[PDB]
Amino acid sequence: VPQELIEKIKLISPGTELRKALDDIINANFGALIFLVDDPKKYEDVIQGGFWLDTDFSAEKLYELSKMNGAIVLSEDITKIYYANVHLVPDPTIPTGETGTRHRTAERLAKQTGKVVIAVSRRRNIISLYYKNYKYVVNQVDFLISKVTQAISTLEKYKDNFNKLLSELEVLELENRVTLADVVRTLAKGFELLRIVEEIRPYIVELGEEGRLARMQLRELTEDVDDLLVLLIMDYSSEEVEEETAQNILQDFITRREPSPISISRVLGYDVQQAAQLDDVLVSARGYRLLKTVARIPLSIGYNVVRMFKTLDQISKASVEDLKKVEGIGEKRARAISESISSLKHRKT
Amino acid sequence: VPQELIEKIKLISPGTELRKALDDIINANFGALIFLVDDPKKYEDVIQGGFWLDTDFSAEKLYELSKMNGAIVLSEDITKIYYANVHLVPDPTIPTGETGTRHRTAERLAKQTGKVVIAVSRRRNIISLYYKNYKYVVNQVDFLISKVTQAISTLEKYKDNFNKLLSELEVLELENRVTLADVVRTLAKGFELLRIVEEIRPYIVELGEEGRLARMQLRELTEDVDDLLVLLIMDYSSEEVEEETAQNILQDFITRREPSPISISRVLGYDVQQAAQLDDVLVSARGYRLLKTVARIPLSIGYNVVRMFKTLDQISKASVEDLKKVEGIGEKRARAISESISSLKHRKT
Amino acid sequence: VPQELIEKIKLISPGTELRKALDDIINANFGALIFLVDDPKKYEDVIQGGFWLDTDFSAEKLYELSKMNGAIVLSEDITKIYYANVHLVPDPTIPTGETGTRHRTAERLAKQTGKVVIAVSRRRNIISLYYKNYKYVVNQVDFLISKVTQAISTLEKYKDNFNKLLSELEVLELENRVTLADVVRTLAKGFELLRIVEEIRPYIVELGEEGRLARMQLRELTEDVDDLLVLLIMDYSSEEVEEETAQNILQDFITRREPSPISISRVLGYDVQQAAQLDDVLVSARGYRLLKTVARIPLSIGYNVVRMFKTLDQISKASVEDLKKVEGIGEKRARAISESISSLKHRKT
Amino acid sequence: VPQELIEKIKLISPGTELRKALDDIINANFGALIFLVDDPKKYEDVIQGGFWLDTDFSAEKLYELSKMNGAIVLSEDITKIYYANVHLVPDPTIPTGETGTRHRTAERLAKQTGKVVIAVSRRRNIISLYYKNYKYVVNQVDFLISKVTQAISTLEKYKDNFNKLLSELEVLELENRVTLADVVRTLAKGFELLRIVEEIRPYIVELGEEGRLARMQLRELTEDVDDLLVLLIMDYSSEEVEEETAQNILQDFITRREPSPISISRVLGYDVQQAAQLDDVLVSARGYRLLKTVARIPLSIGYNVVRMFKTLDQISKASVEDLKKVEGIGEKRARAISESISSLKHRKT
Repeated sequence: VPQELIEKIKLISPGTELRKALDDIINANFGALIFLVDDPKKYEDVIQGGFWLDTDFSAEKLYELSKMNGAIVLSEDITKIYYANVHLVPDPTIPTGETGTRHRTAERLAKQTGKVVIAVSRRRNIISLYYKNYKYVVNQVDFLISKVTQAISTLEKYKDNFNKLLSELEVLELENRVTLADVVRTLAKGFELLRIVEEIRPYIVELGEEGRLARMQLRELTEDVDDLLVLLIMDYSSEEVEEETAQNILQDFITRREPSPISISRVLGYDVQQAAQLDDVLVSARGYRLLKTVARIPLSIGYNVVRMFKTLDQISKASVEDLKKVEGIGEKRARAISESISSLKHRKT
Repeated sequence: VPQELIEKIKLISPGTELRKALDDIINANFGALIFLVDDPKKYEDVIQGGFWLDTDFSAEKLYELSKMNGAIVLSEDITKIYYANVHLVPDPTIPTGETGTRHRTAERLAKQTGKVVIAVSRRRNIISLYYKNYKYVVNQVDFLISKVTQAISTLEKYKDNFNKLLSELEVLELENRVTLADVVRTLAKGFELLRIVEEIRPYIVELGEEGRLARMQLRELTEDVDDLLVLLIMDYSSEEVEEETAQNILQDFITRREPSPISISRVLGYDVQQAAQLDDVLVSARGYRLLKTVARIPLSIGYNVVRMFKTLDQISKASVEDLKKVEGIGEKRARAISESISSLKHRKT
Repeated sequence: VPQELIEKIKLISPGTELRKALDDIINANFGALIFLVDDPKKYEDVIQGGFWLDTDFSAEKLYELSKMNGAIVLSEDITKIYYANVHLVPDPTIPTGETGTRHRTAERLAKQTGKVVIAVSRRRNIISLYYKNYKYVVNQVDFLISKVTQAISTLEKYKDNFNKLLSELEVLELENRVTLADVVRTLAKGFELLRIVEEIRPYIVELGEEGRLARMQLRELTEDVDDLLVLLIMDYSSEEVEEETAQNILQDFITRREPSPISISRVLGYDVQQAAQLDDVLVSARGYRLLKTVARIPLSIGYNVVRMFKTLDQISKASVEDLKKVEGIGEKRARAISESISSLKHRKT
Repeated sequence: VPQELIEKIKLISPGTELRKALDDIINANFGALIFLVDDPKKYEDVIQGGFWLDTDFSAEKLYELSKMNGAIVLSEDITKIYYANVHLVPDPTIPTGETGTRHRTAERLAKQTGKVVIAVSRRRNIISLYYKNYKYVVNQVDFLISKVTQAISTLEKYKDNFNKLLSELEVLELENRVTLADVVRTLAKGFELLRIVEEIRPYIVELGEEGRLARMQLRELTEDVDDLLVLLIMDYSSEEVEEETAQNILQDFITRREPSPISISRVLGYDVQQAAQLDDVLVSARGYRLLKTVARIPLSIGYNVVRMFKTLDQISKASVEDLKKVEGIGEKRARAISESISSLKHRKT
């Protein structure tokens, strides 16, 4: 979905005076056919009849005008009403797959001029936006709230399962009993969860000002999940991996690749092709997750800690003095590392 | 609900171009009477008047045609519009319990020809589908989302109670203090939960493409519940039971039998007839649940482990070497069994 | 709300053929005026004109008839349609506070005859039922689902807070550090929760068949809460209290009395009048809750256990042999008591 | 939003007979123009024509009258209907930004007289209230329930994250390993949560009687959160702070200031300007939170306890006799302090 078109969709998103007018028009079963231009003179050959207005835009004015037959011409910045009650005459030879004169005119006119045209028919409650060779149908808020509320409820269930997987993983991590199956299962659930977020994003955007609570909910449910998955990938990949690399593996499984167990464990660098194999592959966390998240050790410095001790298990055996040899670890960070791991072992295992 | 009819319901489920047309028609309070055939010539005696069209189907075309009186005839694959504005004349002597000419014609015509007929009346918002001697009323999405959203909320409450029962059961299992009441109570709640899933399934299907988020939610809430109940049955039945057997006992209590406490404990092989007796019956888990789920030991091999040690309590006493005598247990699986049980005992009991 | 009237409300609750007819009638903005009798002859002086039908009831027939002016007369069991299009002429001198002829007739006629009369006006979507001197307005399902869904969401929040209070209470109970404030706070939240249930009950009933999922949700959220509160009262009242007594104290605080902290602790037998005092009053559980709920000891027998040891703290000190002296405690129940308390102390404190 | 105007909004809030009338009027697409006065004679120059009624108010009467053209005049206490079908003639020179005669009259008339005027137009479903130079649009309940239900769902997600932050904080507090980042992160989430409450409050008020369940939900979700945040501020501010002071810092971050991490930690008295610094600042709780909340020690007395021991860590080392030296601590409060801390250390760390 081009960014060019997304800028146009903003024009009619909940919160704008234009959208407010269009909601009133839909509510009254008036139709609408609206043409957005910056220089009316340049387009005087596709504009016939009607009334020259040249007056400041308002929602109420647009509403009143739409009671009349034909079309309305506004400035692109939606600050002026230029014409009302006009006949729009785009080139009839331009292909269109729309139905009815109103929507066939709209799509032809947008194709012909490279401008936005908005059509509302009298009996439906959708707003059809046309820009160049684009068509975007904009939905009512109540339809969008419904899908988004469902998506959020779905995200809650994925997130709860993710937390359960993770808390079990933690236990296994601290006891050094993790298998590849355990990692992959946890990553998959994380990947799927953020996929759902990506898929609902267009709905969220369409909601405009009415999507504010929805965005807050997404943010709260997904807050640290991306960082968490990146750290897991750095901790459990077959060979050592830089952060931005792990970030890309996340990007890949969120958007382009399917998060099947074999696919994940393969891209983590393991050579398995049967799902049952994962249970037999023993893995040991590098320790990045615990270092950044719990001991609050910056990644740049955690590299050196992993450089020296290789795995979490060995880090958990190091004394404060042992840790202090690392490039970046003073007594502050050394006790942070030492005490936070041991605290965790005590309470969790 | 025959699979034959379910295939027909798909034709008008959310997501299809046909359903899209019918939603528009309902929205406009046009009526509709639609007859699905593959060879119009064969049915020319029940088709009178109207217009021969023989043109490609589209939703917009169907919508336009439905503005006219009478009926429309489409191909069974919904790829052609054959006739519009026709008079349908099924045998008047065919019994029908429908009301009004439109729906009496629809049901007679479907009975007579063995084909699908769809009726929409002008003032109601339901789609009535008729196939042979079948009638299926298809609901609007908003009605279906409402029931399904409620069903899901109900499932959440059952699932939370199930998790509480289970976590208590776990504690009892690990301390070897389980009574039959504890098992039965946990199975019952599990059985009821999956019953609710079975009952809402027809709603989910009716939702078609609009049921996608709903299916994801069901999947997340019920993910491992069936396996879990099967393992419980294998662990607590009076005498040893094969997996597929336990699977059938699950099937029975989900569909045909009522999950009353006495009924469950009876079919598990216990001879009680008063609910108060269950508290006095001491049981000891075989260990299948812990072996498959936590130690990741495949069922086929767990059989041998249960063969040798009989109960979880005895398995928890076995040393690695002890376990290693089993057909299938190498040092890997032996430490898996040993360490995962002891880890659990430590953290939970 | 008299049970007499509740039986009448059932006649028009979701799920009945009559309610189905009335929904169609409301949906079509026909009005309705319906008179329920068992012997039409006896009431021939209030019935004028119209058509004598004397035919079997169906929803579709009622719907069709309601297209005509005037009133319809059905049998009380809603199995016969007796009259349509009649003029109802109750005594004009009978007081009524209704508006419009339709509803003034309905209430006068019900008062005069002691029968049910149903009025639906054309522009509103409510069903007004009149029985004797009673009027009950029946709501649409969508209005009721909305309030009930909210009530349930509210119950979830009360229940979560109740579980938190209880789990803290447990800890305090097991360490013998409970204060009156802790008990009262927990009872209050429990009392309020079940009040909400009582208040939403009329909505649930009005929903009829459409209230099925709602009832399941209530049941899951409140399952053991009443028993739990009764046991708390038996454990913490100033002097010993029989079960049915504690049951009544529950009944009182659910229905007639306000669950303020002073009020609760006063009726539990404590002489405080300032809320700040509760923090200074030390209490020790009798042990009924733990005995019935965790050790599965029947109340009748728990009495003897409390008879002998007085408090949970002392019960937790008793050896198996010690416990075995009680009337009803064999080695089975003695280890149940002993082991379940100690297990709990280990895991929780 | 002036309290003066809020009193007027109450007049038309769900639950009032007036609001009930207006809902019926909106439902029937009648319009309404209603003028609230206490002495009709004083305003006889803006009231022309119509019918002098001088009769008791009821919703049904208002509904009936509104079927006529023009305006209705009620007493300010909404106990009398004075006029119906009148022509309202406010000074035409009074500025107004409203559209259509009905709403331009309403706003001019309210400005001119200092009284309330209510306008309902025929095609929209909003109630416009005008008081002096104020305009307040009152929404339908279904619109308000939607936003409020969303707000509550959002609050649930904030509250869960708050509980997670807090439980981690607790662990850190008890082990004396807290950093400023940990405090600030927890305060921020708390501040944001209560902001959401403040923002939804106007919606809650607009709901009137229909906001009852919504208020209960807010109360349950936010019950002790303010006290909790105040105690955190007293425990972690750079230098000692009185309760009412901490209360104001809460007030500030809820209403006027943005709860950014640097902003919070700055006003707590720490001199940081880079967010990454917070991880390196070690802090030790004074102990107010644990003293008031868990040991049930009144703040007034906790002051003396903090006076003597300075920090929670030192309080946790004190023996009963040690504690008893404090002004206000007898053996009761001394064991309360001692035992509740040690209990917590055992179970949590």
